[PDB]
Amino acid sequence: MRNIYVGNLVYSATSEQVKELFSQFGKVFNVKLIYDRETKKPKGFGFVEMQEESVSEAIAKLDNTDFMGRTIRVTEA
Repeated sequence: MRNIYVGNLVYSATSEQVKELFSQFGKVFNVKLIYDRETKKPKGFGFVEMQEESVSEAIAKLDNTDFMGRTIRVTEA
């Protein structure tokens, strides 16, 4: 069970939207996010806990550039 690190997360980009599907294709065990550290709002980055099988490709085809929840700057924690 590795840990994934994704940044460039907005109030409601897609991270919290994909977490629902990530369980059907990735079966995420633990998924959380951070806050602005001032307004208690989601803005900065997030986290994801998954096995050591989906994490390999999870960032492979995902991480690259900044899009509308299509790639984002993700990487192994």
